[PDB]
Amino acid sequence: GLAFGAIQLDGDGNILQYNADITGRDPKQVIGKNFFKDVAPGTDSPEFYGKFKEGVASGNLNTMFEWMIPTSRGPTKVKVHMKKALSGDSYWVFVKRVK
Amino acid sequence: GLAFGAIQLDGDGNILQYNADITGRDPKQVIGKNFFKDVAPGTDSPEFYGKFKEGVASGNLNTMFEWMIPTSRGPTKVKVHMKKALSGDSYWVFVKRVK
Repeated sequence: GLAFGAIQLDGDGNILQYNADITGRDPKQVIGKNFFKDVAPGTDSPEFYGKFKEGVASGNLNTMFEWMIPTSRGPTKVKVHMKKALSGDSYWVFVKRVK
Repeated sequence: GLAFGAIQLDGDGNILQYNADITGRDPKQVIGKNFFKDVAPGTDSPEFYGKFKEGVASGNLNTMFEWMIPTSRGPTKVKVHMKKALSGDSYWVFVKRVK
């Protein structure tokens, strides 16, 4: 069988999206990028990325903390929950605004 | 506003999928990979990748050709149409089985 019916590529040939029933979509164009180092660089620190690596390495990631997003108009507090997925080898980061 | 509600990461912190209304999904886990060099290496040749680079470089990609997929049970012929997207800077590869 054919894996894809239509594949969307950038000018370098890298896959953006595809149709196969099955669709790959990435409206923010972040899939494959590193969350800590590329997409949300404020998280690239021992207080966030550090806790992620610890939980991955221990095999038991389940940590919750508050996080400040500095802005031009003052910091915004969010609640972060990082947790290993219940099925398979992957991890979820949940972000919710506090109050 | 918050860009993501839930982000799925691999053990290295690379983004697999996300929820934001907006969802990023990649069931084949190929977004961000190179179509010609990683995902479909048989296309990494002047007869396919070469035509893609030509059309991207010329600014007018619109080429159609037949392509053979060797298998353990004999080759399968497909029809390939590569075309620049009508809106924005991206390119579509369409693959259809011949007859």
